[PDB]
Amino acid sequence: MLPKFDPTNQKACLSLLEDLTTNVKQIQDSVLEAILSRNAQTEYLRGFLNGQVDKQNFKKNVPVVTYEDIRSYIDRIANGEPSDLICDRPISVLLTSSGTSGGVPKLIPLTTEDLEQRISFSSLYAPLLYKHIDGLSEGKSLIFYFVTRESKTANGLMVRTMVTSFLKSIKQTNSLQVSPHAITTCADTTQSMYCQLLCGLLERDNVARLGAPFASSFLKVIKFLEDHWPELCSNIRTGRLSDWITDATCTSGIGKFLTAPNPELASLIEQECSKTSWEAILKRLWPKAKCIESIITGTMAQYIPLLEFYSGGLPLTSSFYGSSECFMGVNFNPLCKPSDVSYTIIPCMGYFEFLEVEPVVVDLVDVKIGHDYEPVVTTFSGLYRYRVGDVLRATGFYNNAPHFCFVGRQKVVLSIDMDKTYEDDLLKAVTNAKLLLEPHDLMLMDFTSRVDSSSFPGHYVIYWELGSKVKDAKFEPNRDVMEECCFTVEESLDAVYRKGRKNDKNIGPLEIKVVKPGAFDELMNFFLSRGSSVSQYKTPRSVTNEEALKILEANVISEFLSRKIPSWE
Ligand SMILES: O=C(O)COc1ccc(Cl)cc1Cl
Ligand SMILES: O=C(O)COc1ccc(Cl)cc1Cl
Repeated sequence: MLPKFDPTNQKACLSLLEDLTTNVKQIQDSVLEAILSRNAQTEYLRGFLNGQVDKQNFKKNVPVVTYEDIRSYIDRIANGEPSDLICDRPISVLLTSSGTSGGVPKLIPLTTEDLEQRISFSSLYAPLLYKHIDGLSEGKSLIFYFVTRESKTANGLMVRTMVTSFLKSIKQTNSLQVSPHAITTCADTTQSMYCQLLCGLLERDNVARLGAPFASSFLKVIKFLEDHWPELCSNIRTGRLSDWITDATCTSGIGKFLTAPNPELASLIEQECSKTSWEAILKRLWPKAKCIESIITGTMAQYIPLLEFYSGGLPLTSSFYGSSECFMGVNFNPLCKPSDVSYTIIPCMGYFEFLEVEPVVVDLVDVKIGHDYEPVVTTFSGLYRYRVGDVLRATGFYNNAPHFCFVGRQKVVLSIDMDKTYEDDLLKAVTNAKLLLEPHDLMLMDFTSRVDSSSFPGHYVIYWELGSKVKDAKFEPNRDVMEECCFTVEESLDAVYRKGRKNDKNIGPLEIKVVKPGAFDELMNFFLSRGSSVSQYKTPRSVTNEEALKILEANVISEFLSRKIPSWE
């Protein structure tokens, strides 16, 4: 647990963060003893430990598990069995996660104490942000987030996202500009995005930070602005909400900010939105914002160049490393280069072990710099030695606390037969290849992929949506550069792929298909119409569903094949 502290006392908060990252071994051992002692009579723990609370019996007798191994406990609680199947405290909500098992979202128990500890630690960490980001304390955080539905279990437990649970709790015991639909559901995402942007624009002079779950989340906001800014501004000029907004939360709530006709504010926003280039639009619309906070690591690293284009120099920050299962780390250097983000594990948030990636698990303090690990977390909400499914690389120490860079999920995205191409390798390959377009004033906006086993020999298909700065005439890549892009992806894949191409002969030439602009919004709307969470949506890096494939296939303009065979010993 975390000690009592004054969140208004910035020096006391920073001094506590130093303590927390210095006494790492002692805090970890304290956390473990507390979890094992308090949960000793749960059905889950007693079956393995029979009352022991010492670390060595823990390591010997408690198995390392995945969500698949423990799902039955969660389902039984969802059906009405008591929280003490897994936890000595009541389960207050189930969290719907991104990442599945299988093929639905994981449902993760959360206790009220765990939730308040996470909120507590967030207020412990904000003074560091304020110390690093001048002016951040001077205004509000405009957070682009909304929820379109929620549910409850058979026994009546609420099912929510972690963000909603986080916001709802700090709201119930208090600086944030958050949409009326971050907590209260609205099925119409058009109404919810409209009201949230209207509020954000009305409050633009009070906004010190922009936030969203992911880097790509901002592109959906910007796309909506491109289509609807004149109507938004018209509402600001007249002080009158457009009458097609029927959602009761927006219509009853909007009067708080839409207080009177404001022609001058409307004209200011129109002046920015009517410019040809939307470069720096985010800073121009929110000129007092001090940073843009979202996940920019892993798959989201792909959107950094485009988000920086819209950012006008606002630093892109990624402050937090966490999951439904556990809040895990923070960035002690929030203004670092987005490519240099590392997260320091916070020892009081759980007991953290690490599985070497390449059966061998080490304690947090025994991690090896430069080696890859999957976190194995033991928590205060009924998870014990639970595999989180991320791969982190240990990069150093903040005081005595290891810090890690996010490598990726552990996920095969493409496989013709014995080739198993992982998401992190495909991402690095596409990163290498898309660089070749920079001399031609072209940018890769998004991509996905599929295995084409139709014919003779199977091969990878990568779908590329391209854009540029010229809105005046057609843009198009020459075939020579596209063909070298194909090769550069291939040369970046692993030895099994490359041996397949050069030696084995069972893998054919990689293919890049350029899709028309808007292809990846059509793809997204396809998944949304089938129940995907809007706020948790990420472009999947490969697609198998036949209706999504048919969507990508009829957006295809040009196709290109690698003309060179990749190298391999
Ligand atoms: O750790 C995480 O996964 C994200 O946590 C948060 C941090 C800050 C704010 Cl404002 C909201 C949330 Cl959900
Ligand atoms: O921006 C902020 O205020 C804190 O970070 C977040 C807040 C809300 C959401 Cl959804 C995602 C992120 Cl990364």
